[PDB]
Amino acid sequence: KLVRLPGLIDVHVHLREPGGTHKEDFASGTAAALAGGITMVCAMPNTRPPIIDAPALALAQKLAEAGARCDFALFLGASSENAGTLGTVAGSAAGLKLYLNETFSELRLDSVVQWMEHFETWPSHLPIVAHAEQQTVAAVLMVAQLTQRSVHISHVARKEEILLIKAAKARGLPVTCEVAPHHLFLSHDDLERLGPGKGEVRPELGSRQDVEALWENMAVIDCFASDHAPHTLEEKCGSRPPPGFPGLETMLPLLLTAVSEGRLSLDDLLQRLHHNPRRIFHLPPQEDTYVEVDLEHEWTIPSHMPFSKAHWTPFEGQKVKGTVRRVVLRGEVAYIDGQVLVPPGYGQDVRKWPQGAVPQLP
Amino acid sequence: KLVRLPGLIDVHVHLREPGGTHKEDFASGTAAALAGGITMVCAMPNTRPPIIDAPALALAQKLAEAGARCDFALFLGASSENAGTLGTVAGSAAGLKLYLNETFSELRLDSVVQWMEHFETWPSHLPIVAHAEQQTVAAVLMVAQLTQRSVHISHVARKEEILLIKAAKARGLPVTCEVAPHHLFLSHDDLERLGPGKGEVRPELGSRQDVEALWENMAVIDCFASDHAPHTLEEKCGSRPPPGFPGLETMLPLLLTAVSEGRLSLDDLLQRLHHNPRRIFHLPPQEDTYVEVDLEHEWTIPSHMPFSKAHWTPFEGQKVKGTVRRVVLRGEVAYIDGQVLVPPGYGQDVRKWPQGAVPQLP
Ligand SMILES: [Zn+2]
Ligand SMILES: [Zn+2]
Ligand SMILES: [Zn+2]
Ligand SMILES: [Zn+2]
Ligand SMILES: [Zn+2]
Ligand SMILES: [Zn+2]
Repeated sequence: KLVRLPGLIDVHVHLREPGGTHKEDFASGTAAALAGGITMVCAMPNTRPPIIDAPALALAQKLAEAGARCDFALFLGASSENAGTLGTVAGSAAGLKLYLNETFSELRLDSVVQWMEHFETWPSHLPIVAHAEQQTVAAVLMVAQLTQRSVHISHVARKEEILLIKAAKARGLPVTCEVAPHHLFLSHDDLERLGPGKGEVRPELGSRQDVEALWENMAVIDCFASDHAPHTLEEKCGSRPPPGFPGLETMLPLLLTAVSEGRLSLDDLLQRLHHNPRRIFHLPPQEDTYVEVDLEHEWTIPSHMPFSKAHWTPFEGQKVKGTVRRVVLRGEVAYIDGQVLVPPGYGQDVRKWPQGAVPQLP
Repeated sequence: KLVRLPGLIDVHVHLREPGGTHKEDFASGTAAALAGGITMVCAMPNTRPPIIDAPALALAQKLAEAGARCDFALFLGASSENAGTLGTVAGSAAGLKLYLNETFSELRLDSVVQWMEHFETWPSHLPIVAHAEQQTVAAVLMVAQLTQRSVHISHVARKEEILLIKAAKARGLPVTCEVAPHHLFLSHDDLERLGPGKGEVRPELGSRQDVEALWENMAVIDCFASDHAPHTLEEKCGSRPPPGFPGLETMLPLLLTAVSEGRLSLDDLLQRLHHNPRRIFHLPPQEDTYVEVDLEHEWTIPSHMPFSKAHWTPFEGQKVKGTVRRVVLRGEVAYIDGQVLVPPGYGQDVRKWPQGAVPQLP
């Protein structure tokens, strides 16, 4: 007996095209998404070149329209030079992303005043997402309050962070957040196995106490999202390993395992991978779209999943219960039992759908 | 013709007793204060042992009562273990100090949740001061808002910081701040002369643009305070130089020079070294207390000032106009032309004066 789920949404993926296509591209990353039961993804802007101006966005849109196998929206990225310049293209993006901790030169903001400038100039009705760790979460919350608008905090990883967000919500502040599977299912205890290279991720893996705090505060978590951040094994195992884990193909099986163990309900899962992503990012429904999963199938995660070009996984050896059997996307079979059956280019930019525009006052 | 000023107050000094008395002690540091026209000081808690519990405060109070030549109040310091434990002694302190960036093990807070715990437990009517740089200013402002109370930000040093505080004040938030003389009168341009050891200070010296921003935003600055942070030349010039500059003896002459040049008025100076310190920290008046200064005397700052045991100064070679001629403290001549004339122990704990208790609801 299969369970039918709606089309799941991952609001935080790095698909590496343009500029890092040995790590992943739109075609491989969206194949990974479909195999993980994900029918819509929001792609981050830290590509090469990064998506920080209209021409880069235009290029990315065409690459995605030509390569994506599932539907998508593309983020713009905040830079030290582009505040006040994105107004005409802002509505065509998933939202604006601010990289407030480590990142490359082009996306680095050197002052909180630059954060404020973005919050002041980006259209008030459109999403803003921050990569913000530890005290940076409090700092960007302050900027959001000074500018009287909302903010979404990516990949909350620590007890410190989830409790701060909990306190902000208790004061009625408009903040939402997401948690990634590696911060629910891996911890410091796994660093021995992973090693210092493969184990490199930002936010870093937390303590057992951090992991337990995220589970205990599930009510505070609005979304799950993978932070799919593919890098090859050569890169992860080399002299200056980049941070990040691939995660599209493993996210749903890990979470289904947790549902089977009664750690959260099926509804808790669907709020966090479907309804809340829709409502926070104003993402449209997908007609005739659904995912069929088998909740009884027990398997062990292998050394690499079939589709991501990362060709490794930090969850290797974990036992899971739950697997994606079939995905239907807009009336076409997109995935069955290990085979992707829609071509590159089948996917569409949801921000171009009439129902995918974010409502605003005239 | 001498100008009579009221007794000036420095709300931010490190007097190093107990535990660092080769760098300074109460007797030498308060001699330096008097020579700088300062009749009341608030001493920071990062001594050895640090002032983080009632017994350490009791010791510090007696050392100060025995050694101080001017009047004083003593800060308590926040630790990872003392939130909720300081209620009985809190009112006897200048306030509570939080070290939110670099500091030693005992005063290190590892989580914003610990900041929140202090803001929640420290009596709401008593001062809280934070060492907070760059985004940490925004973060502690957020904590202050979540807990619905005020905060005072020490030594603002950057354009980024003063503009953030300016924005917070424009939203009506209860925040005050201070600036130290080295951030008004020194910059990156001086690092060549000072070298990497002597030049070490936290917050670090700013760019010319940082300095210009602080002057342009003088209206946002509530207090001046020295952050007198004495270390010996051997320490500053050695392999792991501690951050900090001595500043009690040079602060007023530097600022009087600026008054003479019309960079700020005498009133602007007295608001920031007398009236605002009084009102932010609820410090009592000092009867029959005043400072006589000569505004016409031109001199060059030497390689060390007479009183601080630091025995060096980063302002060496700067030309100033303005000098302290006489100080009278509670009806006794305390300083004349280079000679301190009150003994160690003349100074008193102002929090023990009836007028020095902070008013509170019953
Ligand atoms: Zn991130
Ligand atoms: Zn990311
Ligand atoms: Zn539903
Ligand atoms: Zn400080
Ligand atoms: Zn200090
Ligand atoms: Zn006055």
